[PDB]
Amino acid sequence: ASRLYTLVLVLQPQRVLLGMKKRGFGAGRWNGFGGKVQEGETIEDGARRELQEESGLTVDALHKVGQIVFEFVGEPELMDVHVFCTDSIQGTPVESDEMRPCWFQLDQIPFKDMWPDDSYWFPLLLQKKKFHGYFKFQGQDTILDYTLREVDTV
Ligand SMILES: Cc1cc(-c2ccco2)c2oc(N)nc2c1
Repeated sequence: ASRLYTLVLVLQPQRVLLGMKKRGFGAGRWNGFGGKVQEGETIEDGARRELQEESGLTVDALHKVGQIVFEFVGEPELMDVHVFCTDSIQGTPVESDEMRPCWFQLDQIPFKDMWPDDSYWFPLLLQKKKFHGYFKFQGQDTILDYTLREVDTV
């Protein structure tokens, strides 16, 4: 009962790019860039497309860094989120009516205004670790339970 999604973090040695979504799912939080994977598209090509569509950047190499399954209690469909990072981009982030991108220094990551799971796995991403996670939410603000482990391959 799972649907594929991508999430891409643009992570340079001293800063990370995040976007504030204006509407829809996740509005009002900072997050990486991503969305649903399409019919006939690989997960990685989906990740590249969503980065490009939502941020305006052009990405060359993407690196798999994690997989997180999200459950919302009562909702049948699980979100199977494939997480990628890149430090090899072209262009400048573009603010649109849907998305406002902003660079953050690594010691000023805005965890209080991000999805609450990010506090758990972002520190792993920043230390170049790979991970498998599962988070069970009740509504959008409450983590009921979770698992998170480091892995050598995603
Ligand atoms: C429930 C949930 C979903 C997503 C998501 C959907 C599509 C891409 O990511 C999240 O992203 C983060 N950082 N927490 C998240 C929680």
